[PDB]
Amino acid sequence: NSNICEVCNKWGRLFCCDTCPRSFHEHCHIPSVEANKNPWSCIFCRIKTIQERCPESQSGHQESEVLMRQMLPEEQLKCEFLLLKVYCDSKSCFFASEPYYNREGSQGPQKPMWLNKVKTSLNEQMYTRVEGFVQDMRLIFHNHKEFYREDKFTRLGIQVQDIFEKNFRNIFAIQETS
Ligand SMILES: [Zn+2]
Ligand SMILES: [Zn+2]
Ligand SMILES: [Zn+2]
Repeated sequence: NSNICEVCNKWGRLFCCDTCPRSFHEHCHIPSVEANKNPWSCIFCRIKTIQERCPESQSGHQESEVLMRQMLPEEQLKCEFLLLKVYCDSKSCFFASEPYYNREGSQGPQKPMWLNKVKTSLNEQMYTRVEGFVQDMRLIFHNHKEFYREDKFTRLGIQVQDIFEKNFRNIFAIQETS
């Protein structure tokens, strides 16, 4: 097994996957690492199992169809994984905790959003469809773009949103287009 957390790349109190070599801090894994369960399989293993049980699940899909899916256990897991993939980028630190807005020439967003809030919402099963989760995620980056205007700090929103969007397309097998 790895000696660093797969998500934050730091050592510490790590839990090890029994079916692959990754390791996780307790609250870096999503959902949080489960109390008992030997063997334990991490979210990367559980996602790979889904694909292996249903190979045709990798054929291309339309985004509009994916967004209307109900949050049944397999969609729930996919959204948790996608969230996790965003936390794996170090620039997600800018979007993890609750922001505040006091900048000359800008007004704060009407509906603030941040990654820990989405994490909690997922955990408390507050999304009924994929669309709910995806809307909140995109809201994070949109609010950032709008608030930071022409400051070059806006680019952080672009970069982290690109990580989201690529992983979204991969995890939900969205039909490739030009
Ligand atoms: Zn970690
Ligand atoms: Zn694993
Ligand atoms: Zn099948």
